[PDB]
Amino acid sequence: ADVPANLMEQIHGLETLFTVSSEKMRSIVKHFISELDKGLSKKGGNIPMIPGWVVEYPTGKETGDFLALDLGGTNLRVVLVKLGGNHDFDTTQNKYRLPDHLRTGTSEQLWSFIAKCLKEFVDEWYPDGVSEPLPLGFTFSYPASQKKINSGVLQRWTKGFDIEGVEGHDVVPMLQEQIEKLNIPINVVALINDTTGTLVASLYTDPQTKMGIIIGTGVNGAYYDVVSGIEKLEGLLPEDIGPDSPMAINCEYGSFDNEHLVLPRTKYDVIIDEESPRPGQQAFEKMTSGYYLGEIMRLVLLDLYDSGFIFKDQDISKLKEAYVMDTSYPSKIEDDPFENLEDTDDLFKTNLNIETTVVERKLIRKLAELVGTRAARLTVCGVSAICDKRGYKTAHIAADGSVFNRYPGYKEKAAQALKDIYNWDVEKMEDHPIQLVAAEDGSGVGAAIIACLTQKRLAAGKSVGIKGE
Repeated sequence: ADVPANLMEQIHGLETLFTVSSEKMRSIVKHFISELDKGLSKKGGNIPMIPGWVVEYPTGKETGDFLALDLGGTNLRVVLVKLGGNHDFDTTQNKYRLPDHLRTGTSEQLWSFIAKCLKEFVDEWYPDGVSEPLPLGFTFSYPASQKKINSGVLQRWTKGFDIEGVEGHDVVPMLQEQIEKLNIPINVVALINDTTGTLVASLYTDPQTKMGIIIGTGVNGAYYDVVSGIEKLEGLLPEDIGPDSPMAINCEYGSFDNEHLVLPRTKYDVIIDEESPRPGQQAFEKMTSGYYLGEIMRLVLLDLYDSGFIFKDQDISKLKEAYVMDTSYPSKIEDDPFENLEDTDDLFKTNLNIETTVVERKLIRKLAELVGTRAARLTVCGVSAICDKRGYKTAHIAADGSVFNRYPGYKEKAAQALKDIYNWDVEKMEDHPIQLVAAEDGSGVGAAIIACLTQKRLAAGKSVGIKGE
């Protein structure tokens, strides 16, 4: 199969629509820097820039036993972390099904069950008893605000959870109360977002870590800023958190560029946005999340069908369905090792009921590569904005999420993206001054380490939040 001229011209067209140059990346990074700055100076810039209330770097010399509680859709995960003091740690964990009848929810049965689980865990791993109370970090992945690290006021339940009387209430004393009633030796000392945990856990084992990044269905970034650079906290901070203090920031930068000033959206991206549940929101996420990569390809193929280029005489009644193509499509297609692209052929015939020619499959494959590479290039603009804003010339960027972990070539695409931005003369990725590395476990390990850092301050009578809180 040699690609017909009319189809080659379309592929060149797709390349012009979807490729992101070095220079464009650099202009996007520049806008991203002042949007991060703006989020730090004011409540409600499009980038939240949420203080995470971690005000020290882990040194890697911390030792001792620390717990984490990771509360999930159908599971509660309880993690014990043993910190070895040399950037090292051992871990063990249990998961507990949350019972059917109490997601539907009394606040007090929810916490009694979480407590009963922690009791079971503590009795199994400390059968002789614990000398001292174990500090616990709580990854609580539901909309919440906190004015100190040892607090989480739930804005709203999510994910089938409908428990009355939790919303508008701090969950920490609710949970702490049931722990005390069971006479379990645990204190709940921190509530975090998982990405904040991804940064701190990775930094403990890897001191070059300068950022924790999630690239999945959702996108998030966390890094350490400095207090003198967080204008929106001026007048709010107690005496022992001064201008020199570090501050962990949970970015929530998915809303970056909602104004649509800098992202190179194509007509296909504009459709995804208009058709989404929230047009004009989540702009950066829409352009980088693995969730939309298949819908992008679908709209493109449908457009080429509609203009006469491809799928002639085919049944497009499945192709016409929004979100029929999930992230597994560009993923499988990029992974297709066959010269004649047989995995691509199977996917389209079987799932979409479309028979393809080899030349169509070559176009489809080129398109998957374009969409995936674009996603990665835009993601690293977030990475480069944090680094450039903070004057980090070298960095380990601790990454997680189903896209970073599972999408074909993702790490090679990101690394080439950084290398083009900074224009390095370095042959191999492993040697890039700024590189993406596999994160440590954020929601588990990360929470327990944060619980460690927080305890250092509390034990000292030192503040971990806004004055008078």
